[PDB]
Amino acid sequence: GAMEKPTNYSQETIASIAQKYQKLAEDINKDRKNNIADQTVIYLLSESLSDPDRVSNVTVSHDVLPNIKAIKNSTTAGLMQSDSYGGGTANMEFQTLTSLPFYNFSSSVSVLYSEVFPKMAKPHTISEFYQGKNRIAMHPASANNFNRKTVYSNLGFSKFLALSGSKDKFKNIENVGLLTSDKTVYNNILSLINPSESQFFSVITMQNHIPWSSDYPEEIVAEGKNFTEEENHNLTSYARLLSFTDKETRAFLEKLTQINKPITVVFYGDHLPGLYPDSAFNKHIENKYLTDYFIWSNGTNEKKNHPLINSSDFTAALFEHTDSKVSPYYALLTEVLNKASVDKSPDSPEVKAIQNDLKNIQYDVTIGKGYLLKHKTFFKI
Ligand SMILES: O=P(O)(O)OC[C@@H](O)CO
Ligand SMILES: [Ca+2]
Ligand SMILES: [Mn+2]
Repeated sequence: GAMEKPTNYSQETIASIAQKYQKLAEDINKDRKNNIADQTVIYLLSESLSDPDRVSNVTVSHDVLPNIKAIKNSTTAGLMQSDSYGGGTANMEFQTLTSLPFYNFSSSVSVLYSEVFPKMAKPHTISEFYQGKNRIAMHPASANNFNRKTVYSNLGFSKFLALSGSKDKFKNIENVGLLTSDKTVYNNILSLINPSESQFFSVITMQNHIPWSSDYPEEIVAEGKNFTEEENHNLTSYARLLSFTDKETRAFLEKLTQINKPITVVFYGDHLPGLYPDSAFNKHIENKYLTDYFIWSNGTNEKKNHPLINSSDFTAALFEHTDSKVSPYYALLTEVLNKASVDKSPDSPEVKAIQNDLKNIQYDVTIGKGYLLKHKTFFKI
Protein backbone atom coordinates (compact mmCIF):
# COMPACT_ATOMS: atom_id res chain seq x y z
CA GLY A 1 0.00 0.00 0.00
CA ALA A 2 0.92 3.68 -0.34
CA MET A 3 1.42 4.29 3.39
CA GLU A 4 1.66 2.30 6.60
CA LYS A 5 -1.29 2.82 8.94
CA PRO A 6 -0.07 4.33 12.24
CA THR A 7 -0.64 1.87 15.06
CA ASN A 8 -2.72 4.46 16.96
CA TYR A 9 -4.80 5.61 13.98
CA SER A 10 -8.45 5.98 14.98
CA GLN A 11 -11.24 8.53 15.12
CA GLU A 12 -10.25 9.38 18.71
CA THR A 13 -6.60 9.93 17.82
CA ILE A 14 -7.54 12.24 14.94
CA ALA A 15 -9.86 14.15 17.29
CA SER A 16 -7.03 14.59 19.81
CA ILE A 17 -4.68 15.86 17.10
CA ALA A 18 -7.28 18.25 15.73
CA GLN A 19 -8.00 19.75 19.16
CA LYS A 20 -4.28 20.01 19.97
CA TYR A 21 -3.42 21.94 16.80
CA GLN A 22 -6.56 24.07 17.01
CA LYS A 23 -5.20 25.50 20.25
CA LEU A 24 -1.64 25.78 18.93
CA ALA A 25 -2.89 27.68 15.87
CA GLU A 26 -4.66 30.13 18.19
CA ASP A 27 -1.46 30.54 20.22
CA ILE A 28 0.67 31.08 17.11
CA ASN A 29 -1.78 33.51 15.51
CA LYS A 30 -1.59 35.87 18.50
CA ASP A 31 1.84 36.82 17.08
CA ARG A 32 1.13 36.55 13.33
CA LYS A 33 -0.02 39.87 11.87
CA ASN A 34 -0.59 39.03 8.20
CA ASN A 35 -2.92 36.97 6.02
CA ILE A 36 -1.48 34.53 3.48
CA ALA A 37 -4.22 35.49 0.99
CA ASP A 38 -2.89 39.08 1.01
CA GLN A 39 0.41 37.87 -0.49
CA THR A 40 1.12 36.79 -4.05
CA VAL A 41 3.25 33.67 -3.76
CA ILE A 42 5.51 32.06 -6.38
CA TYR A 43 6.83 28.52 -5.87
CA LEU A 44 9.82 28.35 -8.22
CA LEU A 45 11.25 24.86 -8.72
CA SER A 46 14.60 25.57 -10.41
CA GLU A 47 15.36 22.32 -12.21
CA SER A 48 18.58 20.65 -11.09
CA LEU A 49 19.90 23.79 -9.36
CA SER A 50 22.53 23.16 -6.70
CA ASP A 51 25.78 24.95 -5.93
CA PRO A 52 28.66 22.80 -7.23
CA ASP A 53 30.92 24.36 -4.58
CA ARG A 54 29.36 21.99 -2.01
CA VAL A 55 30.60 18.94 -3.93
CA SER A 56 33.86 18.21 -2.14
CA ASN A 57 36.06 17.05 -5.02
CA VAL A 58 34.88 19.66 -7.57
CA THR A 59 36.70 22.84 -8.56
CA VAL A 60 35.05 25.62 -10.59
CA SER A 61 37.10 28.46 -12.06
CA HIS A 62 34.49 31.06 -11.06
CA ASP A 63 31.58 31.37 -8.67
CA VAL A 64 28.53 30.59 -10.82
CA LEU A 65 25.88 31.42 -8.20
CA PRO A 66 27.15 34.78 -6.84
CA ASN A 67 23.78 36.54 -7.05
CA ILE A 68 21.87 33.61 -5.58
CA LYS A 69 24.39 33.35 -2.76
CA ALA A 70 23.88 37.04 -2.03
CA ILE A 71 20.11 36.53 -2.01
CA LYS A 72 20.50 33.61 0.41
CA ASN A 73 22.56 35.81 2.73
CA SER A 74 19.79 38.46 2.75
CA THR A 75 16.72 36.39 3.59
CA THR A 76 15.49 33.10 4.98
CA ALA A 77 17.52 30.52 3.11
CA GLY A 78 19.60 27.40 3.39
CA LEU A 79 19.78 23.84 2.14
CA MET A 80 16.89 21.59 1.17
CA GLN A 81 17.10 17.84 1.54
CA SER A 82 16.00 16.18 -1.70
CA ASP A 83 14.56 12.68 -1.90
CA SER A 84 16.36 11.74 -5.12
CA TYR A 85 19.36 12.38 -7.37
CA GLY A 86 19.28 13.35 -11.04
CA GLY A 87 15.50 13.27 -11.16
CA GLY A 88 12.36 13.22 -9.07
CA THR A 89 11.10 16.75 -9.82
CA ALA A 90 7.40 16.04 -9.45
CA ASN A 91 7.89 14.36 -6.06
CA MET A 92 9.53 17.47 -4.60
CA GLU A 93 6.81 19.53 -6.29
CA PHE A 94 4.02 17.49 -4.65
CA GLN A 95 5.65 17.96 -1.25
CA THR A 96 5.88 21.73 -1.63
CA LEU A 97 2.19 22.00 -2.47
CA THR A 98 0.72 19.55 0.06
CA SER A 99 3.44 19.65 2.75
CA LEU A 100 3.09 15.87 3.14
CA PRO A 101 6.60 14.35 3.26
CA PHE A 102 7.60 11.61 0.86
CA TYR A 103 9.62 10.01 3.65
CA ASN A 104 6.36 9.04 5.42
CA PHE A 105 4.95 7.19 2.42
CA SER A 106 5.80 3.60 1.55
CA SER A 107 9.10 2.94 -0.19
CA SER A 108 7.01 1.22 -2.90
CA VAL A 109 5.77 4.63 -4.09
CA SER A 110 7.66 5.94 -7.11
CA VAL A 111 5.74 9.04 -8.25
CA LEU A 112 3.40 10.82 -5.84
CA TYR A 113 1.38 12.55 -8.56
CA SER A 114 0.53 9.15 -10.09
CA GLU A 115 0.19 6.91 -7.02
CA VAL A 116 -0.91 9.14 -4.12
CA PHE A 117 -2.47 12.35 -5.45
CA PRO A 118 -5.29 10.53 -7.35
CA LYS A 119 -6.30 8.72 -4.18
CA MET A 120 -6.70 11.89 -2.09
CA ALA A 121 -10.39 12.65 -1.67
CA LYS A 122 -9.87 16.37 -0.95
CA PRO A 123 -6.20 17.40 -1.29
CA HIS A 124 -5.21 20.43 0.79
CA THR A 125 -2.50 22.69 -0.63
CA ILE A 126 -1.20 26.25 -0.34
CA SER A 127 -3.13 27.11 -3.51
CA GLU A 128 -6.57 26.62 -1.94
CA PHE A 129 -6.38 30.02 -0.20
CA TYR A 130 -6.33 31.75 -3.60
CA GLN A 131 -9.21 32.17 -6.01
CA GLY A 132 -9.20 29.59 -8.76
CA LYS A 133 -8.87 32.36 -11.36
CA ASN A 134 -5.60 33.39 -9.64
CA ARG A 135 -3.91 29.97 -9.54
CA ILE A 136 -1.33 29.63 -12.31
CA ALA A 137 1.01 26.74 -13.19
CA MET A 138 3.92 26.98 -15.64
CA HIS A 139 6.29 24.38 -17.09
CA PRO A 140 8.08 24.49 -20.50
CA ALA A 141 7.42 20.91 -21.57
CA SER A 142 4.30 18.78 -21.94
CA ALA A 143 1.59 19.53 -19.41
CA ASN A 144 0.99 15.76 -19.23
CA ASN A 145 4.48 14.87 -18.05
CA PHE A 146 4.23 13.39 -14.54
CA ASN A 147 0.44 13.75 -14.63
CA ARG A 148 0.73 17.50 -13.99
CA LYS A 149 -2.26 18.55 -16.11
CA THR A 150 -4.57 16.27 -14.14
CA VAL A 151 -3.12 17.46 -10.84
CA TYR A 152 -3.41 21.18 -11.57
CA SER A 153 -6.88 20.71 -13.09
CA ASN A 154 -8.08 18.93 -9.96
CA LEU A 155 -6.49 21.69 -7.87
CA GLY A 156 -8.70 24.13 -9.78
CA PHE A 157 -5.94 26.07 -11.53
CA SER A 158 -7.09 28.56 -14.14
CA LYS A 159 -3.95 28.42 -16.27
CA PHE A 160 -1.17 25.92 -16.94
CA LEU A 161 1.38 27.37 -19.35
CA ALA A 162 3.15 24.53 -21.13
CA LEU A 163 4.99 23.93 -24.39
CA SER A 164 2.27 21.43 -25.30
CA GLY A 165 -0.85 19.83 -23.94
CA SER A 166 -2.55 22.98 -22.62
CA LYS A 167 -4.40 25.94 -24.08
CA ASP A 168 -1.97 28.24 -22.24
CA LYS A 169 1.31 29.09 -23.99
CA PHE A 170 4.58 30.78 -23.14
CA LYS A 171 5.29 33.96 -25.08
CA ASN A 172 8.62 34.98 -26.62
CA ILE A 173 10.23 31.58 -26.16
CA GLU A 174 14.02 31.44 -26.33
CA ASN A 175 16.43 28.64 -25.50
CA VAL A 176 19.55 28.97 -23.37
CA GLY A 177 21.28 25.66 -23.84
CA LEU A 178 19.13 23.03 -25.52
CA LEU A 179 15.92 23.84 -23.58
CA THR A 180 13.66 26.76 -22.74
CA SER A 181 15.55 29.49 -20.93
CA ASP A 182 14.85 30.54 -17.36
CA LYS A 183 14.67 34.10 -18.74
CA THR A 184 11.63 33.01 -20.78
CA VAL A 185 10.02 31.50 -17.68
CA TYR A 186 10.72 34.54 -15.49
CA ASN A 187 9.45 37.01 -18.08
CA ASN A 188 6.28 34.99 -18.55
CA ILE A 189 5.70 35.10 -14.77
CA LEU A 190 6.19 38.87 -14.81
CA SER A 191 3.71 39.33 -17.67
CA LEU A 192 1.01 37.48 -15.71
CA ILE A 193 1.47 39.23 -12.34
CA ASN A 194 -1.62 41.34 -11.66
CA PRO A 195 -1.10 43.69 -8.68
CA SER A 196 -4.90 43.96 -8.25
CA GLU A 197 -5.08 40.27 -7.31
CA SER A 198 -3.44 37.84 -4.90
CA GLN A 199 -2.00 35.07 -7.07
CA PHE A 200 -0.36 31.70 -6.53
CA PHE A 201 2.16 30.51 -9.11
CA SER A 202 3.58 27.00 -9.28
CA VAL A 203 6.55 27.11 -11.65
CA ILE A 204 8.79 24.27 -12.83
CA THR A 205 11.73 25.31 -14.97
CA MET A 206 13.48 23.29 -17.67
CA GLN A 207 16.65 25.15 -18.70
CA ASN A 208 19.10 23.17 -16.52
CA HIS A 209 17.61 19.74 -17.16
CA ILE A 210 19.91 17.06 -18.56
CA PRO A 211 21.48 17.05 -21.21
CA TRP A 212 23.59 20.18 -20.67
CA SER A 213 25.00 21.98 -23.72
CA SER A 214 26.81 25.30 -23.39
CA ASP A 215 30.08 26.62 -24.80
CA TYR A 216 29.95 30.07 -23.16
CA PRO A 217 31.01 31.75 -20.95
CA GLU A 218 34.18 29.95 -22.04
CA GLU A 219 36.10 31.28 -19.04
CA ILE A 220 33.90 29.12 -16.79
CA VAL A 221 35.58 25.72 -16.56
CA ALA A 222 35.05 23.00 -13.98
CA GLU A 223 36.70 19.73 -13.11
CA GLY A 224 36.37 17.02 -10.51
CA LYS A 225 39.03 14.81 -8.95
CA ASN A 226 39.48 11.69 -11.09
CA PHE A 227 36.55 12.70 -13.29
CA THR A 228 36.29 11.37 -16.81
CA GLU A 229 36.40 13.81 -19.71
CA GLU A 230 32.62 13.44 -20.07
CA GLU A 231 31.99 14.13 -16.39
CA ASN A 232 34.17 17.25 -16.53
CA HIS A 233 32.46 18.43 -19.72
CA ASN A 234 28.98 17.94 -18.28
CA LEU A 235 29.97 19.77 -15.10
CA THR A 236 31.44 22.64 -17.12
CA SER A 237 28.36 22.93 -19.34
CA TYR A 238 26.08 22.79 -16.29
CA ALA A 239 28.12 25.45 -14.46
CA ARG A 240 27.91 27.73 -17.50
CA LEU A 241 24.13 27.25 -17.60
CA LEU A 242 23.91 28.03 -13.88
CA SER A 243 25.68 31.34 -14.52
CA PHE A 244 22.77 32.42 -16.75
CA THR A 245 20.17 31.27 -14.25
CA ASP A 246 22.02 33.18 -11.56
CA LYS A 247 21.96 36.48 -13.46
CA GLU A 248 18.38 36.04 -14.65
CA THR A 249 17.17 35.22 -11.12
CA ARG A 250 18.64 38.49 -9.84
CA ALA A 251 17.00 40.41 -12.70
CA PHE A 252 13.67 38.71 -11.97
CA LEU A 253 13.72 39.62 -8.29
CA GLU A 254 14.74 43.21 -9.12
CA LYS A 255 11.61 43.45 -11.29
CA LEU A 256 9.46 42.04 -8.49
CA THR A 257 10.66 44.81 -6.16
CA GLN A 258 9.06 47.35 -8.52
CA ILE A 259 5.57 45.77 -8.38
CA ASN A 260 3.16 47.36 -5.91
CA LYS A 261 1.93 44.09 -4.37
CA PRO A 262 3.44 41.95 -1.58
CA ILE A 263 5.13 39.05 -3.41
CA THR A 264 7.08 36.14 -1.89
CA VAL A 265 9.15 33.63 -3.87
CA VAL A 266 10.03 30.16 -2.60
CA PHE A 267 13.01 29.23 -4.82
CA TYR A 268 14.69 25.84 -4.67
CA GLY A 269 16.56 23.26 -6.65
CA ASP A 270 14.68 19.97 -6.80
CA HIS A 271 17.77 17.68 -6.79
CA LEU A 272 21.39 17.73 -7.89
CA PRO A 273 22.10 17.22 -11.60
CA GLY A 274 22.86 13.60 -12.39
CA LEU A 275 26.39 14.20 -13.58
CA TYR A 276 28.62 13.50 -10.57
CA PRO A 277 30.13 10.12 -9.71
CA ASP A 278 29.73 9.08 -6.09
CA SER A 279 33.46 9.67 -5.59
CA ALA A 280 32.81 13.41 -6.05
CA PHE A 281 31.26 13.61 -2.57
CA ASN A 282 34.34 12.23 -0.73
CA LYS A 283 32.89 10.88 2.54
CA HIS A 284 30.30 13.70 2.63
CA ILE A 285 27.66 11.72 0.74
CA GLU A 286 24.90 13.77 2.38
CA ASN A 287 25.78 16.47 -0.18
CA LYS A 288 24.45 14.25 -2.97
CA TYR A 289 20.95 15.22 -1.74
CA LEU A 290 21.31 18.85 -0.56
CA THR A 291 20.16 21.66 -2.86
CA ASP A 292 19.81 25.43 -2.31
CA TYR A 293 16.64 27.23 -1.31
CA PHE A 294 15.56 30.73 -0.39
CA ILE A 295 12.31 32.41 0.63
CA TRP A 296 12.40 36.05 -0.53
CA SER A 297 9.77 38.82 -0.38
CA ASN A 298 9.82 41.98 -2.48
CA GLY A 299 9.73 44.28 0.56
CA THR A 300 11.61 43.88 3.83
CA ASN A 301 12.91 40.39 4.58
CA GLU A 302 13.54 38.71 7.87
CA LYS A 303 16.10 35.90 7.93
CA LYS A 304 14.67 32.99 9.91
CA ASN A 305 17.11 30.28 10.98
CA HIS A 306 16.36 27.15 8.93
CA PRO A 307 19.71 25.89 7.62
CA LEU A 308 18.41 22.48 6.49
CA ILE A 309 14.77 21.70 5.74
CA ASN A 310 12.73 19.38 3.53
CA SER A 311 10.69 20.29 0.46
CA SER A 312 7.54 19.50 2.47
CA ASP A 313 8.47 22.24 4.97
CA PHE A 314 8.31 25.16 2.53
CA THR A 315 4.70 26.18 3.21
CA ALA A 316 5.16 26.34 6.98
CA ALA A 317 8.36 28.29 6.39
CA LEU A 318 6.49 30.62 4.03
CA PHE A 319 3.83 31.37 6.64
CA GLU A 320 6.56 32.09 9.19
CA HIS A 321 8.61 34.27 6.82
CA THR A 322 5.57 36.35 5.87
CA ASP A 323 4.20 36.40 9.47
CA SER A 324 0.91 34.93 8.24
CA LYS A 325 -1.74 33.33 10.44
CA VAL A 326 -1.94 29.54 10.31
CA SER A 327 -4.57 26.87 10.18
CA PRO A 328 -4.29 23.99 12.67
CA TYR A 329 -2.78 21.97 9.81
CA TYR A 330 -0.06 24.60 9.28
CA ALA A 331 0.45 24.85 13.06
CA LEU A 332 1.31 21.14 13.03
CA LEU A 333 3.52 21.71 9.99
CA THR A 334 5.24 24.58 11.83
CA GLU A 335 6.00 22.17 14.69
CA VAL A 336 7.42 19.76 12.08
CA LEU A 337 9.52 22.52 10.49
CA ASN A 338 10.98 23.59 13.82
CA LYS A 339 11.19 20.38 15.85
CA ALA A 340 10.70 17.23 13.78
CA SER A 341 12.13 17.56 10.28
CA VAL A 342 15.15 16.25 8.37
CA ASP A 343 17.71 18.27 10.35
CA LYS A 344 16.75 16.39 13.54
CA SER A 345 17.43 12.81 14.56
CA PRO A 346 14.59 10.45 13.55
CA ASP A 347 15.24 8.55 16.81
CA SER A 348 14.55 11.62 18.95
CA PRO A 349 11.43 11.13 21.11
CA GLU A 350 10.23 14.65 20.38
CA VAL A 351 10.70 14.13 16.64
CA LYS A 352 8.81 10.83 16.83
CA ALA A 353 5.92 12.33 18.81
CA ILE A 354 5.34 15.14 16.33
CA GLN A 355 5.83 12.74 13.40
CA ASN A 356 3.13 10.50 14.89
CA ASP A 357 0.77 13.49 14.78
CA LEU A 358 1.78 14.12 11.16
CA LYS A 359 1.57 10.47 10.07
CA ASN A 360 -1.99 10.14 11.39
CA ILE A 361 -3.06 13.26 9.45
CA GLN A 362 -1.15 12.16 6.35
CA TYR A 363 -2.71 8.70 6.44
CA ASP A 364 -6.17 10.10 7.10
CA VAL A 365 -6.14 12.33 4.01
CA THR A 366 -4.56 9.80 1.61
CA ILE A 367 -5.63 6.18 1.99
CA GLY A 368 -7.31 6.41 5.41
CA LYS A 369 -10.87 7.00 6.55
CA GLY A 370 -11.22 10.78 6.24
CA TYR A 371 -11.92 11.27 9.94
CA LEU A 372 -10.81 14.89 9.53
CA LEU A 373 -14.06 15.62 7.64
CA LYS A 374 -15.69 15.96 11.07
CA HIS A 375 -13.11 18.58 12.17
CA LYS A 376 -14.27 21.44 9.99
CA THR A 377 -11.71 24.06 11.07
CA PHE A 378 -8.59 21.89 10.86
CA PHE A 379 -7.58 23.23 7.44
CA LYS A 380 -9.13 26.68 7.89
CA ILE A 381 -7.13 29.71 8.98
O1 LIG B 1 14.17 16.06 -13.41
P1 LIG B 1 13.01 15.10 -13.84
O2 LIG B 1 12.54 14.10 -12.75
O3 LIG B 1 13.41 14.33 -15.13
O4 LIG B 1 11.64 15.89 -14.20
C1 LIG B 1 11.55 16.53 -15.48
C2 LIG B 1 10.12 16.98 -15.75
O5 LIG B 1 9.77 18.07 -14.87
C3 LIG B 1 9.94 17.36 -17.20
O6 LIG B 1 8.57 17.53 -17.56
CA1 LIG C 1 5.34 37.80 14.41
MN1 LIG D 1 14.25 17.67 -11.84
